[PDB]
Amino acid sequence: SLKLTALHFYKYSEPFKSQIVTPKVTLTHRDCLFIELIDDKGNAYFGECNAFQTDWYDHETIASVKHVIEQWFEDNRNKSFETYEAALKLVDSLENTPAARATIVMALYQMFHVLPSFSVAYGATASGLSNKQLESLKATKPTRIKLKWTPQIMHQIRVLRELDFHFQLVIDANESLDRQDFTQLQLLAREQVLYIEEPFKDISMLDEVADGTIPPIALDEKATSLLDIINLIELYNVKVVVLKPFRLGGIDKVQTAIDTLKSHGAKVVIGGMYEYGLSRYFTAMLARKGDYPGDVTPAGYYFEQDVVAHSGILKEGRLEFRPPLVDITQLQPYEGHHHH
Repeated sequence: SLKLTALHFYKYSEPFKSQIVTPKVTLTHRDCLFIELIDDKGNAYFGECNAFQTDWYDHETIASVKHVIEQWFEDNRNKSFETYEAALKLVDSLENTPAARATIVMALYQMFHVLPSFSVAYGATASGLSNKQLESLKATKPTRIKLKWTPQIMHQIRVLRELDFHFQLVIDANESLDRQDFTQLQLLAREQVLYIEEPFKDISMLDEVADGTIPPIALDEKATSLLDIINLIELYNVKVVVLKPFRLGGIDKVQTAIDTLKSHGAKVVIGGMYEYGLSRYFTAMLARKGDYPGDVTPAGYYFEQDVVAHSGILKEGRLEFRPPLVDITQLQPYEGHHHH
């Protein structure tokens, strides 16, 4: 029954194997804040933060999170806390900063739990369709494949279905559709789509066609807390919820949300976002509790070198996880200037 005793901030940065284009920015490096908490018994526990260099995705940043954790440590260092529950009640006040909260929870979780070894069913996302891409998916043989929405989606579907194995088909629609698209969406109901993520930026568009007509809908970016989820599930015919730990504010909130929505009839999927192998482990850990394969991407898919080596190694259509051990040599500290 322990006190917290030291805090080191670290920073890490790696090339993406391919560049990522987002609306506001192109990504070449995954910049990432790591923390390390040390108890009075001499033990080191690491947390990985999902925040980015700049505020393009979210109001929280690597610099903003570092400040919030810094100040949480000062308010809470050399406090005795007995249980995991007691430890978590010290990050109640961080609820309005879920990325900072999740980073700490990742560390705190490890202080009170043994870390299983396990495998999860591989859910692939397809970036665009090409001939190297398809021969990759022949090799990997995933149980689910995810497609981005394009005007050319129907064609992309048929192109995909030419692989010789069965898989589940998900569409990510990225909040971009309109009464443009009703014809396309209703025709898609015949195409065995497991779910479509976030078709509309405005959720109320959903009762403008009488449900059963289009494929099952999923929440993703609108899954901002367990409240907002249950509200939307009741008000609209949504059957799938995508849960990300950085959005809800930690592992604990995700675990709560899994349990609640297991009874509540909605299917549940767990996901991450350009994670290193520490965060990936915890995400996957939660993902095996979901009804469908998670947005968890294999080791060596984004990054040649990781801070946790081969966290999520793909073998026979499944991703393999052992307890995450941080290569402290790969990390550099926060405050300095470093070659990598």
